[PDB]
Amino acid sequence: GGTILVVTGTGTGVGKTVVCAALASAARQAGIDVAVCKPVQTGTARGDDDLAEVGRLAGVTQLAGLARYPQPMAPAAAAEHAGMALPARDQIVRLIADLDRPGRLTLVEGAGGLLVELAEPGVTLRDVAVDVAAAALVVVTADLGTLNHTKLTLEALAAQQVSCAGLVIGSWPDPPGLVAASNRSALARIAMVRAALPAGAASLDAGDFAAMSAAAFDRNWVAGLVG
Amino acid sequence: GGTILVVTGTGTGVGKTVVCAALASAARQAGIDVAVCKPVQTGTARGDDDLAEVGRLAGVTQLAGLARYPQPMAPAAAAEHAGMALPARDQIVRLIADLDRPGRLTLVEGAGGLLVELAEPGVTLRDVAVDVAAAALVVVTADLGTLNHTKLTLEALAAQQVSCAGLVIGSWPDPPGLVAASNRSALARIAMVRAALPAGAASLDAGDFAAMSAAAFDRNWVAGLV
Ligand SMILES: Nc1ccn([C@H]2C[C@H](O)[C@@H](CO)O2)c(=O)n1
Ligand SMILES: Nc1ccn([C@H]2C[C@H](O)[C@@H](CO)O2)c(=O)n1
Repeated sequence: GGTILVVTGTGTGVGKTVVCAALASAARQAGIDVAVCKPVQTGTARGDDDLAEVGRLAGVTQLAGLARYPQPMAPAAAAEHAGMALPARDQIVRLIADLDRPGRLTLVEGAGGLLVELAEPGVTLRDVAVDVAAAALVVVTADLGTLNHTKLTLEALAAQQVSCAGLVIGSWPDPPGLVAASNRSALARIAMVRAALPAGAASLDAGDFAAMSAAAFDRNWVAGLVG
Repeated sequence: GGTILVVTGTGTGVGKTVVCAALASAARQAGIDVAVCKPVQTGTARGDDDLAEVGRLAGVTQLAGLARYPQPMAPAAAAEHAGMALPARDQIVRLIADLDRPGRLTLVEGAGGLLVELAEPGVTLRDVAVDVAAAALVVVTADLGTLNHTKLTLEALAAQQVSCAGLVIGSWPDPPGLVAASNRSALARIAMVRAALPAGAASLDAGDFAAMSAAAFDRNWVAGLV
């Protein structure tokens, strides 16, 4: 098959959706075919739709969803509130496998955190990554407390032998404060920092976003993602 | 000896120092001798030297610390920026052991989160918890993302066989809201929820904070700590 990458965050609201789009844009521009998969989407009643956002910002059209829940809560609670159930583990793995093919980069966007329950019982994005032999791209902040959260996530990945594809600082302030710069240097000693996306990237139009995305990642790294 | 109990958070700003104070205040009202050790703290020239806050709210007098950095950063970064190394694993552990005595609950308050580098090289509060044979009490939010962070912390505790003495919701909002109501229930399915402390408790005077604290914890669990 191709290259499957799960995109997860140290926490909720760290810019993970925008990272998926930036990476998708950079990969499309290197001539890589990109599919983006969101197995579990919550907060639809509030208008949350990360697949749609990825399409808006990066012009990706191969966008695969599965479970959508109205309330902006953790999937287990959002499902319970709507009188629905969570998807089965193999339903998630099947959705990803249908997209996977040679020369394609498939991004699997988690639902707010590596150990959030996506399927019963206690099945997480980490178990999914094991099933489909995916590495994990970890989206992080530059603020106080990021080093603990990142190290917590990276330890959890290694515990099931899920390779870490690297870190992305989801939102990098201009200008960088004293705390941010120090945290960035510390983040780079823990794992590779593939990119630090400028804040407000979600406001750029299709041209500026594509340009932002192209400059943000190392070309050699993106091209090296799929044969 | 007595009971050594580390108090760690899932992040910064979750109410951990207020929780340390509340447990101390509850344990004091149960007739238990309490010491609070915060080996390293940061962001002092910014907001509160945390040992003093525990004294103010809880009246603890055995307050032990080794290092204070003014920058609001994790210890390693604050010490890097200061040009002044962290304490050593040995002094942190010896400091704590020398506080430990029968009939005494010694609370050890981490700086930030469990895997924050506390003493060089790369010694974390998790390491310290092993060397002093202490269980870990985990302070968590009720907000979105607490289940991820709690599960991650409990996994990091178990990976070095550090027992978990339960969870405290550091700040319980009013009114709760849908997520917080849900997370409180979900948290109880991962571990024992020892207490949920009302938001704004840091502003209480000593008598009100002591009343809150006695009501917040189960008397039987507190008394059983020692
Ligand atoms: N580089 C970034 C990262 C995030 N965001 C926005 C998008 C979301 O609305 C919120 C994080 O979820 O912040 C942005 O504009 N630019
Ligand atoms: N139950 C609580 C927990 C925390 N805080 C305060 C203490 C700190 O000032 C801030 C949390 O970092 O909020 C509070 O007032 N009541």
